[PDB]
Amino acid sequence: MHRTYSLRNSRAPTASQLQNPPPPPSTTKGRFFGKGGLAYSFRRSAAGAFGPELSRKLSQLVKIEKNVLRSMELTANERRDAAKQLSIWGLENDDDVSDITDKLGVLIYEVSELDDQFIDRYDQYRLTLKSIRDIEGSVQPSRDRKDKITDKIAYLKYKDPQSPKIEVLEQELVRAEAESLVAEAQLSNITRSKLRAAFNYQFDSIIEHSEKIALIAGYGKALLELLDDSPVTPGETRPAYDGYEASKQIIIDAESALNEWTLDSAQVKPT
Amino acid sequence: MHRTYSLRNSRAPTASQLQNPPPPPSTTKGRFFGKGGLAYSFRRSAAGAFGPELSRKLSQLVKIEKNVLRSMELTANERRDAAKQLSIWGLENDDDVSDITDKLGVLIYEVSELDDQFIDRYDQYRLTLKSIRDIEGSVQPSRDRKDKITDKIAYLKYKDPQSPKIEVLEQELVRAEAESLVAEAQLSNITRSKLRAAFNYQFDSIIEHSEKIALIAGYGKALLELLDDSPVTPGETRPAYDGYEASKQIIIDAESALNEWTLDSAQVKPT
Amino acid sequence: MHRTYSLRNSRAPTASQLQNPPPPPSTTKGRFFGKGGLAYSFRRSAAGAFGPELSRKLSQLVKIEKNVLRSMELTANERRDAAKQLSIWGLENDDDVSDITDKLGVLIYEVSELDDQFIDRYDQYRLTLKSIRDIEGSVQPSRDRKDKITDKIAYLKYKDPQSPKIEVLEQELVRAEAESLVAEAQLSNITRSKLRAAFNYQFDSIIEHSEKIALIAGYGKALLELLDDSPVTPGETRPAYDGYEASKQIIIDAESALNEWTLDSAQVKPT
Repeated sequence: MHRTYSLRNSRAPTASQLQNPPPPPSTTKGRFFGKGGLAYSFRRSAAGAFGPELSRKLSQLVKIEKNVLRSMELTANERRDAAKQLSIWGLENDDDVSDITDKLGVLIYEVSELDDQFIDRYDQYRLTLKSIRDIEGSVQPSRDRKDKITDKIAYLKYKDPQSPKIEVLEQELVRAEAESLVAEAQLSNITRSKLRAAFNYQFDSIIEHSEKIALIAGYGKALLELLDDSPVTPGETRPAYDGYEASKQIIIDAESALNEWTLDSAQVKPT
Repeated sequence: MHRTYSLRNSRAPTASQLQNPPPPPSTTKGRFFGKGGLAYSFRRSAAGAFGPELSRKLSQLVKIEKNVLRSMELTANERRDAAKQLSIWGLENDDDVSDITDKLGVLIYEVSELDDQFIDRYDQYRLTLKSIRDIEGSVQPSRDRKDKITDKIAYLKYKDPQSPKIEVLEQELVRAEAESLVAEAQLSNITRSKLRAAFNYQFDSIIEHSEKIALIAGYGKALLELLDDSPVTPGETRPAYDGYEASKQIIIDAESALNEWTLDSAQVKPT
Repeated sequence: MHRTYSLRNSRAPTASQLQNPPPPPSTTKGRFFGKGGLAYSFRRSAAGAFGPELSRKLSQLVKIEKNVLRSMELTANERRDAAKQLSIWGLENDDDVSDITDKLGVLIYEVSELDDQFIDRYDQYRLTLKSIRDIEGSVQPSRDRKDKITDKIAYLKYKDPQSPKIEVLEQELVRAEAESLVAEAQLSNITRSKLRAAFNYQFDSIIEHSEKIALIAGYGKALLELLDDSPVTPGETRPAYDGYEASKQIIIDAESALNEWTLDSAQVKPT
């Protein structure tokens, strides 16, 4: 995190912040709750109350990420609707504005499609986490039985050491202890192997999505040169638009670069 | 778009799709509507019914992108909650799992903060679009007056050419035509100059966010090597964790790279 | 298709569209359904509900193309009626108009006859498709039996592995598997050989019909020069018509060209 040695909510600015000052906080952060939905905030609480004790926090994480997934599909549909609206609105303006808006809407629709693919990959990762949630929830009854049986052993040996079930309960306890030891070993292996794999898949999806949107942004930034900021005096008017071929070539190149992109084609090199 | 010469919904696979087959569609795409909220789908319709005719589609786009912004802040809060839940859940597991989960939660919280910054930039871009929406909505009464006055001229010249207001209405029409010509010129300039600038700012925010999340993904992928997939037999147990310094160095390097990142530091080079 | 990189229903204009702007949409596209008939839209649904599962979409295609054929015979009868009506109406006008209308009606009747011949060829192609529909519908019971028998094998081997019918059912399954393999091979060969042949015959009929109507259109366009656009002042009147021989020669040449036309005589050379 970009925090600092301070007792205030202010954070340490970065190079981008120094070059570009941050905008004021969004006007869409209205004071209702930031909730999004009542079911959104109640599903998590319902999942975190019932079920096995061991599989409680993990179930909460699964439900929270399911809400993440729902909100992401909502924002993907919203963004594709915004692209459609921009494409529709581009008609009323000049030819150059119309073409630029159409290409920008195409790029935003492509971004929405990539978001949907990332949504599918995120659901795959969520199911991978659900598997470990289920196995830990199934493991929990073993240790619950172990503690119940050891409590019974302590109670019987305290109330009457010369009980008829003097050693049968102890032998059952030791075999349950062996079963619980095997269960704990397999739980550790599976949890730690599907955490490092589900999160690896999630990070692969993250980097692929980020690279694709970065390519989209770069190609749109290069396309935006066809639009002109030259202002016209009220009497005058521009000559006819002639940059159709340039826009066509740039969108063809964008599509080709997106198709060619692979895991090894990522230019991001962390240090 | 990655479409193909086909009459089916199937799309042309890319290099990543060929290398990695796509997962099945998400189980969170439940059949209610995909709506998200009733207000979400009614605000747009309300904005697209009233107001000036010219500033109707643009108002719909503004409202749709406001819904985009709300859903994005919702998903940012959801993701930060997921990071907090993962950090909390990391306690119950081994020391290495605890440390890895803590660092992953830190990275996800950083991603959420970057999402919030992108949300602020998106709201700035939305306000930039709102400015052109307002100016076109103010321009529309001029042309509405022009058409009303020309309709009155046609009606008067058809019903009785020798009307007392024979030429005063024509002179008022020509001065209104000059005003409308100036208005159309300034509307074209401002719309086409704030579209190429608001979208340029939006694409700058997009590429910055994408590069930052790509760096986060790469650093997390490099951090995930400290986690081990080696399985332990039920009897045995590992030696104590000793990779604290490696994780500390990798998160310090991630923070330094994020702070150092600037607009010119982007390694994405579109063709 | 002549689509474009756009999010609107507008299509990319062609050279003919640039030279000749497209007319407004037809006034005969009235809002009832575009149905044509209740039986037209219910026959397909009835065919697509019953019958073998494999021979379901193909039966729907056969029924839809039967409706195509019925509507084509309807339009051929309608066009021949239009030609008859034009020939009848030509009497009330001048001699040149009468002769031109008579020859145009002859050409339209010839076009209707060619449409009827194409209708017969289309029905032949539809019967060719019906043959493969029937063979796939007969093949489907084999695989249905195979799945039923393998389901029985799984059920018997799960409920009681030491069943009296331990291996007789397996041997019956393997012989059914051999029969189904032969059936699948022959189905693939026949389907893929009668698709490439029925569609080849259909395309031969298409190109022959198109060339014949193109020759008819060219000959009618050359005949329309006998009609004169010269306007007469109210007092004056033209001399008597004398272009009977020219029209006779042009229709004789049209008939000779239509008779001489063969498959190798087509001047259309695709690239």
